[PDB]
Amino acid sequence: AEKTFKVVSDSGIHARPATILVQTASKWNSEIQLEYNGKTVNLKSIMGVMSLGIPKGATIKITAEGADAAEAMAALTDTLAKEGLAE
Amino acid sequence: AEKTFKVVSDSGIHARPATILVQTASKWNSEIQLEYNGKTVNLKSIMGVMSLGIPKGATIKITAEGADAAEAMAALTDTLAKEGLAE
Repeated sequence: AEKTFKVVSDSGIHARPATILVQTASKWNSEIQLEYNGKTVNLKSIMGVMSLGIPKGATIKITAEGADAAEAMAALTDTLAKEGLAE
Repeated sequence: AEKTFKVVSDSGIHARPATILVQTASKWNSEIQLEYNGKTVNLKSIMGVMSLGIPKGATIKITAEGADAAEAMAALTDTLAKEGLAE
């Protein structure tokens, strides 16, 4: 059995609701998997669920405040581009 | 300082690249935050980053295989709708 869901929560799914989901899955003996962001995890393992990461197409906002803020932003920009992650 | 990035990696950003990012941030004394999915975390804390969760608009695919698979899918469907998470 396989079913596709669209996430509708403004908050998305964080640790608290992901914990409730994970514990619903754990009530059952079948193998339950959740597939997202190119990864398939065990729905009974919250460490699995919390390891899906940030998806392609995400907009993220980084802020740096402090004495080496310019050096910080430049390093972080360079890492995101070097590693082919974000731009 | 604030900058917005779009994530371009097919894989998105998982634990391995998020670990490299997190360690780039840690090299610096400024306060570095990452804002995503309605949450602002410390970019120096990988537990923070791995706690951003699944975003609004995500398509997730759940599979259940086993002796109580029908009971499993129905429980999981009911939880996702009850909690106003996914449909």
